[PDB]
Amino acid sequence: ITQIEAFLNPRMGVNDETNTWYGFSEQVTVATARETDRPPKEQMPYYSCARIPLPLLNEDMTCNTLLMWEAVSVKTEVIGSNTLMNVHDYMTRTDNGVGHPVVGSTYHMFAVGGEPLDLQGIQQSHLVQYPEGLIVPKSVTDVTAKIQCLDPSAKAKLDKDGKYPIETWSPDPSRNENTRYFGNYYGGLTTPPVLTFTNTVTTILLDENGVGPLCKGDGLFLSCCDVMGWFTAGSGTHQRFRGLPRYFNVQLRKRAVR
Amino acid sequence: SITQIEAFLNPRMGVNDETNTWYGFSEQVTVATARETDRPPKEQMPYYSCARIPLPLLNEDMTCNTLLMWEAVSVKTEVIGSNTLMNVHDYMTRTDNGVGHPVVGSTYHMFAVGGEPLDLQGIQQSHLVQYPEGLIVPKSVTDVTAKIQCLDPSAKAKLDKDGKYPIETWSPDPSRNENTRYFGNYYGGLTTPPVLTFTNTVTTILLDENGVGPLCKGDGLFLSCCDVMGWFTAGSGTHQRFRGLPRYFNVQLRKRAVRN
Amino acid sequence: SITQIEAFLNPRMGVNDETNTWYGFSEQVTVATARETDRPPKEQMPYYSCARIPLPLLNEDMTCNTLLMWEAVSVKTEVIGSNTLMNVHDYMTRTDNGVGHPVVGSTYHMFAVGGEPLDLQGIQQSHLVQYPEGLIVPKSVTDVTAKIQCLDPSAKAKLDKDGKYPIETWSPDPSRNENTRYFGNYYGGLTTPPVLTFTNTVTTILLDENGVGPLCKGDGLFLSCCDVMGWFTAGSGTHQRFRGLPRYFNVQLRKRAVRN
Amino acid sequence: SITQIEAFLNPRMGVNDETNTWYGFSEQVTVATARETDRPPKEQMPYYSCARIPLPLLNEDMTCNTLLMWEAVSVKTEVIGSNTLMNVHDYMTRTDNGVGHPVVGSTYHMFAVGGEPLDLQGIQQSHLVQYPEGLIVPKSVTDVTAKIQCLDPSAKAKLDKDGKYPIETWSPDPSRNENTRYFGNYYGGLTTPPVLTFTNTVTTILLDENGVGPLCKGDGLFLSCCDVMGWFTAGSGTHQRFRGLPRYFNVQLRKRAVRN
Amino acid sequence: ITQIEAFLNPRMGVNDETNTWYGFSEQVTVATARETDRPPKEQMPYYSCARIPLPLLNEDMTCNTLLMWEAVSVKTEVIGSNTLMNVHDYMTRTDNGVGHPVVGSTYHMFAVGGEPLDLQGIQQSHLVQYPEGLIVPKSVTDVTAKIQCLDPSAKAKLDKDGKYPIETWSPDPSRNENTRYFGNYYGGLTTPPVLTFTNTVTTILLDENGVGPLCKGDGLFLSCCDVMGWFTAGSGTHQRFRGLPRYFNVQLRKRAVRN
Ligand SMILES: CC(=O)N[C@H]1[C@H]([C@H](O)[C@H](O)CO)O[C@@](O[C@@H]2[C@@H](O)[C@H](O)O[C@H](CO)[C@@H]2O)(C(=O)O)C[C@@H]1O
Ligand SMILES: CC(=O)N[C@H]1[C@H]([C@H](O)[C@H](O)CO)O[C@@](O[C@@H]2[C@@H](O)[C@H](O)O[C@H](CO)[C@@H]2O)(C(=O)O)C[C@@H]1O
Ligand SMILES: CC(=O)N[C@H]1[C@H]([C@H](O)[C@H](O)CO)O[C@@](O[C@@H]2[C@@H](O)[C@H](O)O[C@H](CO)[C@@H]2O)(C(=O)O)C[C@@H]1O
Ligand SMILES: CC(=O)N[C@H]1[C@H]([C@H](O)[C@H](O)CO)O[C@@](O)(C(=O)O)C[C@@H]1O
Ligand SMILES: CC(=O)N[C@H]1[C@H]([C@H](O)[C@H](O)CO)O[C@@](O)(C(=O)O)C[C@@H]1O
Repeated sequence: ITQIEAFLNPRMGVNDETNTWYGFSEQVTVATARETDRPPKEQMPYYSCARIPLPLLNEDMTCNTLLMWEAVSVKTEVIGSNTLMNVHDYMTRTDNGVGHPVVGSTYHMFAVGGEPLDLQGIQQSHLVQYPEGLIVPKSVTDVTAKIQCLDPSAKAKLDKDGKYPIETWSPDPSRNENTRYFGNYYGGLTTPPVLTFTNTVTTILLDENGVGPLCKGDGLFLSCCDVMGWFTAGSGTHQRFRGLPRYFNVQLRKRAVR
Repeated sequence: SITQIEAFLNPRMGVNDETNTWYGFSEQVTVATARETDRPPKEQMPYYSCARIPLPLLNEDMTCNTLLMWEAVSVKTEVIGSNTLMNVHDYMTRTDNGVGHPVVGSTYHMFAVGGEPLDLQGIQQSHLVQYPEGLIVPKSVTDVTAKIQCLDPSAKAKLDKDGKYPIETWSPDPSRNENTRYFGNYYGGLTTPPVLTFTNTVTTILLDENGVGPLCKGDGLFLSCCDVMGWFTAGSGTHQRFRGLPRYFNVQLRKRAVRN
Repeated sequence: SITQIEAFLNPRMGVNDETNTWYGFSEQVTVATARETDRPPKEQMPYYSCARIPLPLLNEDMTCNTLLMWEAVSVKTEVIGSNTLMNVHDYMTRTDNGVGHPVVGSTYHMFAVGGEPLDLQGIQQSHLVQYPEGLIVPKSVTDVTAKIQCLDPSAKAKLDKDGKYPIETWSPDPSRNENTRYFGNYYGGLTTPPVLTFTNTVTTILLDENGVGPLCKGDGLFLSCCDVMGWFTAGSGTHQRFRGLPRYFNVQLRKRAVRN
Repeated sequence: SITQIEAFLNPRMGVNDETNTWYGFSEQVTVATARETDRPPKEQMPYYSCARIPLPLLNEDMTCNTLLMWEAVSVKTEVIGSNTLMNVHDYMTRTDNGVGHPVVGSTYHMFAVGGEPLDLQGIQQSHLVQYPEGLIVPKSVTDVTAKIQCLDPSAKAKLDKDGKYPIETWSPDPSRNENTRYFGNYYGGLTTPPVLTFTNTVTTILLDENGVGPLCKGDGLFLSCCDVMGWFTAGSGTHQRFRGLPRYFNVQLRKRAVRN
Repeated sequence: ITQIEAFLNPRMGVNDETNTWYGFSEQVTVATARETDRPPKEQMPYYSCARIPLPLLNEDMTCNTLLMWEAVSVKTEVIGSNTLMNVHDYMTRTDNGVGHPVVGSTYHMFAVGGEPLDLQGIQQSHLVQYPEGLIVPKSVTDVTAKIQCLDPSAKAKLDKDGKYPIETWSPDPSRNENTRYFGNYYGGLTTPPVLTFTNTVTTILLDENGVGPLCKGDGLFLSCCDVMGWFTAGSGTHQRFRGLPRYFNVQLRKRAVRN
């Protein structure tokens, strides 16, 4: 059993660790028309991803029998729920009451994979104009009204950290044979966030046949996104997405393959 | 041994045409000004999705007293695109400089895997609704009285047309569907937040009490679903639209011998 | 040998007449102006549904010291018609150009399968209510005092008439019902969203801790339920109506020898 | 092997007199105008319910170094009367011509089965409350200081009087209760909807980790509970009353040999 | 099979048992600017922690084989949910209605370990100016915008009661090999609190290899925080954190180890 640890930082829009709003989005702006809907880069949450390099197993990749790393299980943890207990920051308040803590829509997902997470493109609006330096369904097909449902042409891989927006991309259930993904979504404008944390819980990654993800290229592929909802600064009614970092501890073993 | 079949079924929220700019939503919902004048346009209601997937022919010769049928053993299913509701920059209602108000309200989730069409039982919130011609509704199969507000045993149909059987008039019939497995949940309210989980690690077993999965008559696999996520509100108004999401099915099939 | 019995029980929400245009609803709920003049009309309250299903006669002679009884071993039950609550185009209250306000409020779900009528315990929110002629209420079996607001052990009855025992005055008696299995849940509030799951894949075992299911006295299967989904609000005003839904039962029975 | 004991415990919501017209409720709750003049009348607070059920004498001679004790091995418990909260026609607050506002607010549920009185730990929201004469409160057993707002280890008592130990000053003591099993849940809020499940099909095992149930000292079985459902608001005003419900217990016991 | 039991009092800001607001914070003040955000120490909740001394097991610590106390299981309980059923105190009310009970954000965590709990620094705002005598990320590292996500340098041990604020410190999932920790968080301004209590539930502390926390220096390390939400006195709209005490009953055995 080989243990691999990693923390993936949230990519909430302010993805630069020198910027004072790191781990939040920039203030979210809202379209004045369907056809003029143009969100800046910094105002949308992204999938976080990392390829962790694994020890080289085959001193010759020509042999018809090889060793590949198998992900057998994962302990994962969203850290920092405790930060949202801060209600003395410069936040909206009612009379002399506490600062209004982060609330709204929540999006939790992690994936452990032997290759990049397969993504399927889908959108709330076909008419959105995404900025430059983002991978969105437009990058791979003709975005029509079909993208508001299932357009089987809208396929991609999560290979760039902080560049694939959650709002255009779902884990593709029709692929991801070599990846396990898990997520949940809870909507609403002001819904309270919920989180549980413990170091006592292991997720088994073996499939129906006892085969974990197999790490192509001696690469272990971690993906996630942990939106806690919106923060509101005491400066106004403008809101920012707030995300938290995710810990991964993956257990691997060597598996012989043809 | 095990044959994998997969399919995506797209939502039928009333804008059922993939050329239309509001595909995957209803048209703006209108409300009756009287019980007796209640006439929903067909583009303003959500429908059951359904697809008959053709399977490989198993029997060269149908004279044979022993034949093979495809047996649905398990299904991995997945409502895709909960992530799209994290879009709050679209042209939506907002409070001051706050984010766009996301999709909220009543949720209706249902899926079925069968070896024939899903059996439906007619039931309505109002017996006085006038449905457009071209929809299959309780009127289509029996005389509609007040009885339809409860259980009218004569109001039986089969889900045999995609995007034409409205959810508001049809429930899966639990007194039939011997050769289908169905699963659903409903959460009401006007502004209830939507909830969804997704994973590719979860298999639902379709074998009945006797270890028999759905058996695919005519070498067809019958998939059906509806996935209403609630109501969208465009920043043009207070008019609301149903929002649905597509559903993946990956059904595990094996060959089952049957006496002919 | 497993014999199957299936039945639908229609809700008794107050409009218990299948010819009435508000069947499956209550009449408009009125509210007392004083604790001492609290007089609810029969049509304004939800009732327990119940039905005795006749079973095949088993014993040609009842003198015999060994007899067969039908034993209920399991049940598949389903509340039908959650899909009807996805109708928001009816003549209903609305906010601006938004959808009709769907059914919301207090929910009460219960089902029972027994070999005799459900045992009831009388209990009331107010001892001063004056119930109308035609209903079976604690006053029918005992002297009603303030004790009826807690547990009055005199307030005993059997659920032997469909749509005449108001839910508001009768609980399933946990001190009796040796020969019945009952199940239920309650969720209060004025505007709480209703919740429902449905499937044809879930069986409830009726065998007690001794391996014995309900034994059908007089070759009768006793089915009981109530399925209050909340209150409907017509677009004519702020007046509200209870809304209930029908329940399906599929009971698996076997013959069980008994000593007499 | 098994002896069955059954009992109902009525709620002690502050109107603890079965001849009072508000039995099963509190009197109208009053609120302090200062921390230092906070004086709740006894009828305005809910209490623990308790009862000792006598059990057959097993030991004719108490000098014997081997004796039998009754061991509680399991319990079926039920909160009765959630159905009564479906009454929305009583003289209750209402919005326009809507139904009466049903019971909502904070819920506190607890039950305990023990071979002696339940051990209580004193703890308070305010150390400055002045409790009326005739109640057992932390003041009865120790010096009440600000320590009582957290854990004051000197604030120890035994639930030995029905309707006299206010729930707001007393927790089940997890440092004692070796010879008791207790279970509870709390759900706060001013207007939270109440939730209840009921069934006669569920048994809770009372055996500890070493397979030992409560052992009935003095051949008594000690039942305790509290079942606050929230607040009732009469149509007379905005004054509220605690509303509680009775709890049924059915305890299974066996004889166990012990060493004196 | 040895039994340890302890009550840990909450450290909600009024950490002083002589103070009339023991078990609550002082009234919470809110920053008027990101850069002047200075929380007085009495207005934040802290981790509670204690070290329970255990019997000495080894005469000679030089030996290559020794006995350590092993934590196999714990019964834990938050006490005092019943106190929140008091709606007659001097509290906000609507008309002649009951006092508004404690509502808002809840934070529950407990930990049982063979050494102090490992903490990872993380903040909602890198710009907060923490008062004197608290241990906060800046106490151990260079605080920058990195502290708003995961800064690997922000590492500490929960070694002082009522001095590590919950809003700066998460249990570190990358350490705590010799600790089990459990927690849950539920946000919102007015969310109803929820609590279950029973004496019938045991949590197993053995890891995947069947080993519990092993008590270094014959000390058992208990950590917790139990914030129930905010109280609002009838004097105004000013709020106080409200916390509750936590009971621990830890079962220990002797385990032989290779030194
Ligand atoms: C549950 C109850 O007591 N209902 C009353 C009802 C309501 O109080 C009222 O409709 C408000 O919702 O009042 C009823 O009519 C009454 C007459 O019988 C009486 O002569 O005059 C009363 C005037 O206060 C009152 O209108 C009704 O609507 O049916 C009687 C019913 O029992
Ligand atoms: C919990 C508490 O202290 N209750 C008080 C109560 C309330 O403060 C009041 O009803 C508002 O809800 O006040 C009581 O009556 C008091 C008199 O005894 C006193 O002489 O004058 C007071 C006026 O400032 C007040 O009316 C009451 O209603 O019973 C006493 C109770 O302890
Ligand atoms: C968390 C924080 O920054 N708290 C401030 C506090 C609050 O901003 C204020 O009470 C609103 O809730 O302000 C404190 O006092 C301040 C003075 O130090 C200053 O001279 O003037 C300030 C306003 O301009 C304010 O009065 C306080 O109330 O304790 C200080 C605290 O850090
Ligand atoms: C999603 C979207 O279309 N955003 C646009 C916003 C908003 O319309 C307004 O800020 C109202 O929130 O306007 C801009 O001028 C801006 O501030 O950058 C352009 C930006 O593209
Ligand atoms: C469900 C229903 O009856 N809708 C009817 C609507 C609504 O009453 C109004 O638009 C108010 O919402 O009125 C129409 O003229 C319309 O707009 O198409 C006819 C339609 O039959």
